Amino acid sequence: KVFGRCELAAAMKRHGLDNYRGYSLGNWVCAAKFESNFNTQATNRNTDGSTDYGILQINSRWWCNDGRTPGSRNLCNIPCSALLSSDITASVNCAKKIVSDGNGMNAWVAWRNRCKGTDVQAWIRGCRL
Ligand SMILES: CC(=O)N[C@@H]1[C@@H](O)[C@H](O[C@@H]2O[C@H](CO)[C@@H](O)[C@H](O)[C@H]2NC(C)=O)[C@@H](CO)O[C@H]1O
Repeated sequence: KVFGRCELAAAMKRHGLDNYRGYSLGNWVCAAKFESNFNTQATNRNTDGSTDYGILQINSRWWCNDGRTPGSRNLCNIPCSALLSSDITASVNCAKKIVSDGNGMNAWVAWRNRCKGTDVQAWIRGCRL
């Protein structure tokens, strides 16, 4: 799918990410443009061999079951193909769980560099919320 700026991320507040679990709603929208550039089907493999899945860019090494990751935990317990589709209705349980780990975005790579220390209200600015 192809989402516009104000139309891909108005659903995070619908999923309870608004100020969810120590991270405020404003710190969220910026990174998604930095992981898959507002596109749900952009997936990539990694030189760790663990293939990533979705605009979330999650890999089967630690987080899910793609059948090609042995010694993989899949503590998330769902098909990695379970998030690339148009509907993402449940897709947020692991984004949420991936934070209770006590690390937060410590797993997210781009935000820590591209969105960390940035002007975030600018990313969520002008839209209605
Ligand atoms: C923009 C983009 O797709 N970035 C990729 C990152 O998502 C990804 O980062 C992390 O890789 C680590 C393993 O090498 C894991 O901690 C983790 O699964 C993954 N991001 C998470 C889950 O937060 C790397 C590695 O595939 O590729 C970047 O390009």
